Amino acid sequence: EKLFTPLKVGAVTAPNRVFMAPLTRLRSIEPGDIPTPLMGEYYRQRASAGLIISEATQISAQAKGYAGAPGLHSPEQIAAWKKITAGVHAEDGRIAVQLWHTGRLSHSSIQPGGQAPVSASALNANTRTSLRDENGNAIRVDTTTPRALELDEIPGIVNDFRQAVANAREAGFDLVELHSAHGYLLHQFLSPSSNQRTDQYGGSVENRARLVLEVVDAVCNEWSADRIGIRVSPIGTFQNVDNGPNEEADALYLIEELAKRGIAYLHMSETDLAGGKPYSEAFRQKVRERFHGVIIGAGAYTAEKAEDLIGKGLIDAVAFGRDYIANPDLVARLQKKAELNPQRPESFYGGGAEGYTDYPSL
Ligand SMILES: Cc1cc2nc3c(=O)[nH]c(=O)nc-3n(C[C@H](O)[C@H](O)[C@H](O)COP(=O)(O)O)c2cc1C
Repeated sequence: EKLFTPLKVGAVTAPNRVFMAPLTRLRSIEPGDIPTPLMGEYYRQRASAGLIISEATQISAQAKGYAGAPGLHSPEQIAAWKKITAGVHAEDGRIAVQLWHTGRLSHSSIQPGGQAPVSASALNANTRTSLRDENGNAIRVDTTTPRALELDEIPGIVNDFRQAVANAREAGFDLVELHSAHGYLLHQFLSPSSNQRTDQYGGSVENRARLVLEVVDAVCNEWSADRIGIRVSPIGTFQNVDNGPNEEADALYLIEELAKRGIAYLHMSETDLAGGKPYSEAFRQKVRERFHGVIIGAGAYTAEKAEDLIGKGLIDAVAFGRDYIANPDLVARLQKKAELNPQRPESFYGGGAEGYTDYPSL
């Protein structure tokens, strides 16, 4: 049973291959987008994971797209995350921070100055984000049409990722995961659907990948390549952002470039919750031969599917999302073949301890 064997993930050694996927839970304090001791307890409960990957976390105030999502840009955010990572370490866990900029998947009412959010191009996401009502409860609101970033603004985006990585290292995270998936800002540049630019950041796949590779380079230089992972969702459609008409070839180009940086891991989000066609074995093989770090697979996995693909040498670890929401001791449950707790989806987003810290261990 390879799932319960160790794995070196860049600078860290995970004791098992059962990872906690990044899960937005929208329970942070406003004003200030501040993580809380409740969040600290939730992560501490899950510290037996081979690796915890945190909820997506803003690199800056401009990055915010969801009310209740935390940041890693302010002194008060850094101080709060320091307590959270210390708690995970006291339980012998390891924790990466997933860092995002939401780009156009946002609303003006939560942006600095109440202005339109930014993106590769001035195209509405045509979906909804989560705000809070006057009682502090989560509500789904249509996205605001973004403004296209000017060329002279792109270095500031890269610097915001760099600074957020400095902050993450200071805050005690073991690794960083760049959120280059699911229709957020980096994916908005990668995708020809959302990126209609005609400068060096749009058009060719090389230009579409330019921003994410500049970010990768900047964060590797700020910390170390063996502390950097990246999440991609490069096959299919995620939150209305497709991967264009040459999605496999474009994915392999990006993966070959990422491999050159010697980063710690590639995390592939294979499907959204509504499902879609499975990755082909041939595509998995093409990814594996191009990337020489850890590959994490995610998206409706079972322990059996994970074991199959680990045993075939195609991936190294699996990230579970909803099963980690509901099972703090998922590792022990999978190892013992125990039943899993029933999930309560109504409390995934927003609220308090109920549906968050009240799922029991075995
Ligand atoms: C409530 C919820 C929140 C999520 N938040 C994030 C997130 O912040 N970042 C991310 O990359 N994926 C996020 N996802 C996707 C999950 O990381 C995971 O890839 C997905 O849940 C599919 O896997 P599963 O079948 O194991 O749940 C979220 C999923 C759910 C259900």
